[PDB]
Amino acid sequence: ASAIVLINTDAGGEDEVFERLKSMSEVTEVHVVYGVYDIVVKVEADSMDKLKDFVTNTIRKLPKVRSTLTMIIVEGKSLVK
Amino acid sequence: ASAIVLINTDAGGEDEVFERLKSMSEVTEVHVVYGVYDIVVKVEADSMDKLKDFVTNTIRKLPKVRSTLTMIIVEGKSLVK
Amino acid sequence: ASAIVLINTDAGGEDEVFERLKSMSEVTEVHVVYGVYDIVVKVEADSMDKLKDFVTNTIRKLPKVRSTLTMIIVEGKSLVK
Amino acid sequence: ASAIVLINTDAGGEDEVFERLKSMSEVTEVHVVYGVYDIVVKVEADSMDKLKDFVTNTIRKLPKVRSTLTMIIVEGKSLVK
Amino acid sequence: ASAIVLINTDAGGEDEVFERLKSMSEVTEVHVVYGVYDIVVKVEADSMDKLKDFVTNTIRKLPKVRSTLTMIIVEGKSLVK
Amino acid sequence: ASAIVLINTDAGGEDEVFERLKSMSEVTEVHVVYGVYDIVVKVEADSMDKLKDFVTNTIRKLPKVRSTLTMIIVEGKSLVK
Amino acid sequence: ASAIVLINTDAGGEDEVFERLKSMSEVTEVHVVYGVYDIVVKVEADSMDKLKDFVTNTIRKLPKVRSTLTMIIVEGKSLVK
Amino acid sequence: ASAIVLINTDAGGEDEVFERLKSMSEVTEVHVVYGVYDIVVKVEADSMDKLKDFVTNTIRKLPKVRSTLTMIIVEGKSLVK
Ligand SMILES: CC[C@H](C)[C@H](N)C(=O)O
Ligand SMILES: CC[C@H](C)[C@H](N)C(=O)O
Ligand SMILES: CC[C@H](C)[C@H](N)C(=O)O
Ligand SMILES: CC[C@H](C)[C@H](N)C(=O)O
Ligand SMILES: CC[C@H](C)[C@H](N)C(=O)O
Ligand SMILES: CC[C@H](C)[C@H](N)C(=O)O
Ligand SMILES: CC[C@H](C)[C@H](N)C(=O)O
Ligand SMILES: CC[C@H](C)[C@H](N)C(=O)O
Repeated sequence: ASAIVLINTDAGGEDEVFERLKSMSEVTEVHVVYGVYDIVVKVEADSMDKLKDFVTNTIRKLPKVRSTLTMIIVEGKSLVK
Repeated sequence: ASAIVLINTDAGGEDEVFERLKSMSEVTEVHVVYGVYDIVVKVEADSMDKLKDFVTNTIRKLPKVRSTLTMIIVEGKSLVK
Repeated sequence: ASAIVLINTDAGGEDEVFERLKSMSEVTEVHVVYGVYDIVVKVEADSMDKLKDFVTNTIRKLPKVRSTLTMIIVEGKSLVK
Repeated sequence: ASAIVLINTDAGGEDEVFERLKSMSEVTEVHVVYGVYDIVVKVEADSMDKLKDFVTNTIRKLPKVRSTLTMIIVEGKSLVK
Repeated sequence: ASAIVLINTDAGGEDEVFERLKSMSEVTEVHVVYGVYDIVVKVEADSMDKLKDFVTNTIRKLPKVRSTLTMIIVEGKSLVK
Repeated sequence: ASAIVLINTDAGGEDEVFERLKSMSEVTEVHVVYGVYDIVVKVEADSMDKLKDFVTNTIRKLPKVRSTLTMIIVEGKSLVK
Repeated sequence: ASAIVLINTDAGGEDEVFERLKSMSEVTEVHVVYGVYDIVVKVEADSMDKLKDFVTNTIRKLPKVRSTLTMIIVEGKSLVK
Repeated sequence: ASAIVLINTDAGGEDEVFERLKSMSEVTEVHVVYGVYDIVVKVEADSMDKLKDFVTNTIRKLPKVRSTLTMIIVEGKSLVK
């Protein structure tokens, strides 16, 4: 299961969150960004349940995460060169 | 220069736009997604001027692209495993 | 009176809120969802006043409810097969 | 495969879109609504590919459909009474 | 039945739409405004069905209306001094 | 000086905020509403400074007021019947 | 009268719009930008009527302007070093 | 490096935040505004790294700053008369 998750942090907590994210195997990329969202992660998990558990029970429970917006990727419309 | 671009298309045009983007050398990854955005692209250009020229004169002049939201990725806070 | 309520939760609270909602008689359906909203609920109440009281005094007083967006359904433009 | 799709129509086209939506078998419920969205549909498709195809090539190609926001429902966190 | 409708217009059409709205009996007040919305209107109709018909068939069929967001007012939580 | 202010409260505090708002002389009308906003107020102040001060130091300091969106009404494009 | 106006253009029309904006005396600054808006202008006009006329009758009528969001600046809370 | 930052504060904190920002040498202009954002700041830093460090460790660690939206200004599409 694949998704891109847009994260907003508490004001000023973006670097600390990025640091946490780096260590997790399900996070295949992570970037802090300018604009309306603060961090963009690509998440690859073994199943849709494991994606859900990861989003709800890890990412959304990390210190200083405020909100997440998970964009489920369409199977067959996804390319990483 | 690196950025993630959140694209909205005209309703129904997402597959057409996807296929256009995939063949562009500045586009390193592209995904159709469920939610408030339709396509997520990661763009890598040689310079910020070349990123601007790519976003404005290629991506945003594609048929059926309605809007774009470019998130400039912060140098030194960007990991692809 | 009937409505669909889009709920946002505090980060990580969406399963808990989902569980509280599921057991309430006015809730005819409830779903955790990916994207900009966390929980969608269909509410059926005997009147508009009881809809009001349910939204404000039950839904919006649940722990870890951050926001709600109640969409009143139009009488005569509503089908459940 | 199940989703709740939030639709905006071109101004004034909501009743016509509603009537088109109601006769589709993948649409198990459809409601015109007050607020920032115009119609709410629950879609039940046999698979995630059939969901994508119904969203992109049916819903998003209907006349007067301006935008959609598909919310993928979380398996195991979904109840219709 | 009563509501406040937030209207967005096509760029440059807000004075024209304002003028069409002003003369209609269901409109009890109307204002062009700065910000994310263009026009605020208070609507008072004899019933919820007539509210519906007014929003969809008058407001949303006005030339240069792009979008509307109708906020139904809660009975018993409404004061005009 | 006239404005329409859209208020969001902390979840569940809308009735308490409404009662506080209704006794203020600068508030000429106040309504709790369904949708993305929770309360709508029209504010009439003697001047733009008095508007600012009432928005910042009264409304935005009320307990359970989370955010406001003040829409400055355009002089000459405003009618209350 | 002072304001900052956030402009969204038709996809790809941002440079052409920026070029138009440069020539107008009421526009004291203009910038194209990455993210959810496309151009940021500072507008200084002689009065609130002249601000309104400029926004509605010039900026919002320019080719390829799609939307504008005008943020009225608070007198006494405005500094340009 | 140049950017315009759209700031939201805790309700009522806008004047406090304004006064904090005004004295910072990276802040070249600052305005409190009516609407969906509360403060607009223009930031000029010597480098993109210094912009990031300024946004994350100064602006977004100010008391009562709730969120920020940094719009990176496009080099060569930026005029201050
Ligand atoms: C460093 C950027 C931060 C996190 C935020 N997204 C902003 O645009 O202000
Ligand atoms: C499980 C998904 C959570 C609730 C949130 N809606 C997201 O998209 O990240
Ligand atoms: C009938 C309601 C329409 C479709 C729209 N959602 C509004 O709130 O104005
Ligand atoms: C196939 C998904 C489409 C593109 C849209 N983003 C939606 O959620 O409805
Ligand atoms: C006159 C204002 C126009 C209508 C728009 N609401 C803006 O803020 O730019
Ligand atoms: C009673 C309605 C509340 C305040 C909120 N606006 C909602 O739509 O859920
Ligand atoms: C004084 C204005 C405040 C900061 C807010 N932006 C509002 O519009 O309500
Ligand atoms: C050049 C940037 C354009 C205009 C747009 N704001 C974007 O972020 O895609």
